[PDB]
Amino acid sequence: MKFVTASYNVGYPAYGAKFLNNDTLLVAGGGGEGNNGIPNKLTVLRVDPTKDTEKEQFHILSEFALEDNDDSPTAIDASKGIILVGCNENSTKITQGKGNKHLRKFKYDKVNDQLEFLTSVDFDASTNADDYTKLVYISREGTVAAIASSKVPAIMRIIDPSDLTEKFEIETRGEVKDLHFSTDGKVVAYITGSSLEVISTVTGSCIARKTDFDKNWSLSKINFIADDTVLIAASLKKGKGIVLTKISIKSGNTSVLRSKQVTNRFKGITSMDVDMKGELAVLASNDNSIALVKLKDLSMSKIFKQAHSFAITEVTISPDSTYVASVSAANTIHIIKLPLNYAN
Ligand SMILES: [K+]
Ligand SMILES: [K+]
Repeated sequence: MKFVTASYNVGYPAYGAKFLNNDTLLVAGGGGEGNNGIPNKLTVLRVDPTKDTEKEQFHILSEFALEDNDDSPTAIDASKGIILVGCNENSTKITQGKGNKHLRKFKYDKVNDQLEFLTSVDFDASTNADDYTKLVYISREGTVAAIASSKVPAIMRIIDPSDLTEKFEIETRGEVKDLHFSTDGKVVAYITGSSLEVISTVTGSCIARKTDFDKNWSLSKINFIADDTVLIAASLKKGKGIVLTKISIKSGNTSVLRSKQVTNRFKGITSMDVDMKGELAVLASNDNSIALVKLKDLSMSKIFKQAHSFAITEVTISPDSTYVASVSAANTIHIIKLPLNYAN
């Protein structure tokens, strides 16, 4: 079975990507703070991998130049017009205590193809330039968001993405590997390497947790796939493989619905996304593959080998499930076009 694919070098190491609509892709990344002449940017592209030339396949609509001597962005998300970007200021500034407005709010003006900076905030008050914003997610309705820094033990901050105010701070036990919101925004679930923690975004209260996973599993990624159901991807510590598990969440309780080792071909994964329909998952592996997983069967149906040269940093599915995009620190964007209703 053949898939239409296309690739493009965006000109800088890419660390984040998100579809803004069915064919418009936001990419973020950069050369970092050094005097290397490699910019730090947000780029909005219209994608159509069926066109004849790379410039037609990847049509640049807008670019926003971040500071040349800013760090490169590390994480982004977008919902309901709000774009949130995690990006450190210059390291000297951070270390001196001048402030680090590391969570930034942008919008993209569709009518005009213009990106605009709106506001930014220093949430962490960090003076350690080695710490960065590892996770940024916004809920589907766009009224709550969560961020988490790279520092361990991690703090997860639940925030209002309209004005960048903090709702509350969650002091977690150790490293936060990933997090995701329920579609109604009322619940946030996060994972450490060995546990699932489920928290109310309304009260900050604990809803449920699970710590009794197989001792050979290192939890890696989490996404909601139905109202009260999460998909967790884990890697094997000893041996090689990826396990996917579906877990329902109740007040005070969780239940494992279904679990399957979907492959022994990958040691780890760098990124995962699930489509709006909850039918398709996409994985990026440590060895630079993109994999398609049909969730109804938990079956890995296709692997694209060497989709990027190294360091796939994010994979994202368009809202209509037509396109899978991935980006990498090797400066490339890879697009796969999927058949209608593929995940069935
Ligand atoms: K630079
Ligand atoms: K996630």
